[PDB]
Amino acid sequence: SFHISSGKDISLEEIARAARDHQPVTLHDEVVNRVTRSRSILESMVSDERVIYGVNTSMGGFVNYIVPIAKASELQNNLINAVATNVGKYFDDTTVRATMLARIVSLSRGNSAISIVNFKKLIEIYNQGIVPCIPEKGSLGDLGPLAAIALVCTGQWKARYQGEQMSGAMALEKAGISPMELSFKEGLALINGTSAMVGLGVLLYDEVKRLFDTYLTVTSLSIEGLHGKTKPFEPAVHRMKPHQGQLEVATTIWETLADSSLAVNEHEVEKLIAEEMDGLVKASNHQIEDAYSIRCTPQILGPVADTLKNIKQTLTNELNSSNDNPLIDQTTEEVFHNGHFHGQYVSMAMDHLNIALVTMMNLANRRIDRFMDKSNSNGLPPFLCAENAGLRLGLMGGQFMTASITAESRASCMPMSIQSLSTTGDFQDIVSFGLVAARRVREQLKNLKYVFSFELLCACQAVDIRGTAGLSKRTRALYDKTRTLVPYLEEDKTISDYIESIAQTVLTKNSDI
Amino acid sequence: SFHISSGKDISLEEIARAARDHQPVTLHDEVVNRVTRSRSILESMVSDERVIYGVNTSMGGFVNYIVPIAKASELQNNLINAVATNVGKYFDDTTVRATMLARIVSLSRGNSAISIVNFKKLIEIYNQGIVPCIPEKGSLGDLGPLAAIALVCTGQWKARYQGEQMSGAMALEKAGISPMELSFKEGLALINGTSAMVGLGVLLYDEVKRLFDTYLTVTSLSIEGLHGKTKPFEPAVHRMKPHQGQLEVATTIWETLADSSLAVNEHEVEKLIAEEMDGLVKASNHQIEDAYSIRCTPQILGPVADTLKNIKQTLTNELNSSNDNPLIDQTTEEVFHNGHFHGQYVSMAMDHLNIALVTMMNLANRRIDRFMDKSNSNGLPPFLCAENAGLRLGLMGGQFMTASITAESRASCMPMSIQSLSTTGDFQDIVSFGLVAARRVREQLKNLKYVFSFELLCACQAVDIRGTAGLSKRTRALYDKTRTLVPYLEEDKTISDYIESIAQTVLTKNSDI
Ligand SMILES: *N[C@@H](CC(=O)O)c1ccccc1
Ligand SMILES: *N[C@@H](CC(=O)O)c1ccccc1
Repeated sequence: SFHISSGKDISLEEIARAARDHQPVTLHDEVVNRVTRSRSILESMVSDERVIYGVNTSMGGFVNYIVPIAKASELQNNLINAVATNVGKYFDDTTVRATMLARIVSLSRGNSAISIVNFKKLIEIYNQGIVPCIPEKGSLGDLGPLAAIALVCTGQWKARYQGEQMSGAMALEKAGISPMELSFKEGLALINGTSAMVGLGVLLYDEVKRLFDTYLTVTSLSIEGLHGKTKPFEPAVHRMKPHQGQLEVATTIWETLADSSLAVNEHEVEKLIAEEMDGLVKASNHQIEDAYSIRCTPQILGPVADTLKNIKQTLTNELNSSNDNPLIDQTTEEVFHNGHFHGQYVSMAMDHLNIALVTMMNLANRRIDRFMDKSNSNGLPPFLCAENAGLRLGLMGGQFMTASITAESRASCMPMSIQSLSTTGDFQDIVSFGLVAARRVREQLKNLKYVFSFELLCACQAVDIRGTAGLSKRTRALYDKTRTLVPYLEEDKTISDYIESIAQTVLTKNSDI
Repeated sequence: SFHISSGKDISLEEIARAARDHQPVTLHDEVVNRVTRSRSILESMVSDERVIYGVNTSMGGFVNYIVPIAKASELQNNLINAVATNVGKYFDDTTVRATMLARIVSLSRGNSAISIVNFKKLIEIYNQGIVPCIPEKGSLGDLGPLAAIALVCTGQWKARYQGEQMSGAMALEKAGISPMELSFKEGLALINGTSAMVGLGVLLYDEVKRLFDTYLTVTSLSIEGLHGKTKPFEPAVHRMKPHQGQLEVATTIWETLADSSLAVNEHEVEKLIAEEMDGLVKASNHQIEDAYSIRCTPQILGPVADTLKNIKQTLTNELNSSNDNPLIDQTTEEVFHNGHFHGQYVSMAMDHLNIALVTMMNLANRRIDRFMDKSNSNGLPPFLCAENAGLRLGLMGGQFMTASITAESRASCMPMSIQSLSTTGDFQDIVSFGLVAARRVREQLKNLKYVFSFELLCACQAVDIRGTAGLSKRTRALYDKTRTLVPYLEEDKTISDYIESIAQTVLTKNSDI
């Protein structure tokens, strides 16, 4: 189970695992009491004739309209229907689950004044496995996406339950749940915050961080394949800049290659060159240092590791927040109108994640050109075609795939968090587009795994050609796992399925994404 | 003076001020001894027949060429000429100064093995006020820019000295300095790192952080102008999300507006609406909460403040680093080939700064539409034209300026740190473009001040129209300073010069940028 207790923050790793595995939510007692008290406070404010948005006023474009408390249910049902205007394909079950868990987390903090009955119902709908159909396109940053959920919670719209699409009412009946009856604030509290962009955003972070870690082992395997030198990865020289991500990356690679005899000892190369010295300017077959896609790996992936730490922190904070409006402070029993639904932090974080993904993409696209071009590959056969070159083209065509997906990805990396357009009579006049920002990352992550897959495919074929006796233990593990999906290739063969296989099996944890 | 002492890190604020003011560099004794020892170690390595890039090998495309120690001077002079291939307009004096101070900082750490004589000469050339002419376009991320400097240091190329452009040799003679004589490694050590993108990058950070701080007071003045409510800025509701930049932004605005009577007390508005309540659905002239460009200001500028903290840290770390190759560790007397010249951290930081600038731009462009459109301005006259509307157009045309520069800026925000193209026989196969990334930020910052200038111009005219008796102390200070440059406008007048004046005098610290 995914346990929510008061004041204990939820980690990205926990919510990603809960959403991938459909872990049930369980609540600590104090969470129940806080959610309940928040509603009691609101009710007492309504008796005190407080004026509160979405309780006795209308919303969005009609912010200035008074609406009687007696008409609450009807206003809340109108609200969740009116803003459910997303279109296009439906989110997968894992993203839907993550979204609803992020909403449950936000509401659990006791500042939203959702009733305890509807809060438990939201959890129960989640627990029993109902997955509202959430159309992916539209929304300003997540009314659309969350209103698709609120509608299913009330016995409307559509959902998947046990592998079948059916009406919201059919799914509730099958799951054994009565639909929610919404009173004042309640529609608003279920739909007014950042939970879709968070739910998608967290699942993307978790996937990316995992792929990054794996890619340091793909890198180490490349370096063995290219006979790159390991001395530039020594932690001692990286402690000469205070960048933390760089020093971590170099340390991991350095430790992974410590027992390789494929990776090259710079001191051995230095000796070869010193022995050629005779007081003349002349060319050598050896070179004291390698090309940047090898030697600059820590300086290039270090910023990626560091921007991942910052993204993790922003997502963690946005997940562990009261992203809803208005909000009730239980200590002072005060109500605040505020802007906590605004997704700018997540949207910005997504644009940074997009940039990080394309930076990794360029690196791996460039590794691939090192393997393909015999002038760059440090003694490997052209196109890694070891037998019958000319009669066969070898792996030359994989680069047609990667350079194209890299180019497409570079063109797709325009920041969404700056694209704000004003709507709703200019009430929503500056908006994040955080969920579009996250959907665009998701596309770029698919691209990244394709290009990674071909670097790894190259690296395996390259070490086969070098001889694998000298592989490090950790890189040999990766080489082995890949060799269970793709053979050494001594004849020309379509690699489309091989690449899909490595992407799916080596480079993926969350297969729904 | 700008004092360099061993192991004490230099702050961005100090190097920005040194570069703006042409503070002289002074050295702590230990820095002198460390720089000297680094050279002695290298010399002893050369005697030991070590093979070291740029000392007895050639560089870039000719990495694999052995070059005799006897030919060192000639190789280093060839190197600084061959890579000085920048074109276009010359960097201003402040950016040039910052660049050379960042280089001096990097070399001061004692890992570069530049001679103590050439190190002191670099400082002396800086101190006496010689400013090498550095063409801004070109370079992969800063051989071009730093080789323009290295050439002037050796009595070549061109420089500005005492307000005149002249040859490098003329400027040295006038300043009383003998040109540098370069021995092995020395050309390479002067040009091989990140100092131009750092020098520009730091000057941009400092300017931006200052403009941000000022813009929180421009915001507070806007909110007074628009009669926005201050309750959504209360720190208590912002502590309901753990985002630090957001809570800081709201706190600053909340404290700045504490003594305003122009900004609106939400409780007063709540009372007005409660008094209109009569059990019917109906429209009110009052609304319990405001549009996002007012109420979401902390949620929008908070990510900007937070990404500024991360940028500050990356720049601080890159400034306080040994960004040079190869490097000597003095403890173990070991030499490392490495990738520490790679600007990926700065280039990525610049792309984030670009995004932050456009996010602020959208916000202020949107504030401007609140002032211009009487449906949005909460009781201000259309286009802030209080007298003779129709006969006069008022300030309506300023928005033609800002929407255009905002649109242009949005189109210019494609990340440069992903644009890598391979060169140099694929030795430089993955590159940062960090200096282009910084130059593009610089352009966006000019744009930002134009749009800010018109928001502030609007805000002043708006509070004049409200009556300024109720201004907060801090916002009245800003209103006053602006009113020394631009009057209240009761007739139609070209604002081009007014806007330039506010940009230059209110919104600028570093006038060279
Ligand atoms: N997200 C709500 C606005 C607010 O909370 O200030 C909203 C906006 C538009 C329509 C319904 C609800
Ligand atoms: N920046 C140098 C390369 C290295 O240090 O590895 C370089 C690159 C090209 C030409 C000259 C020097």
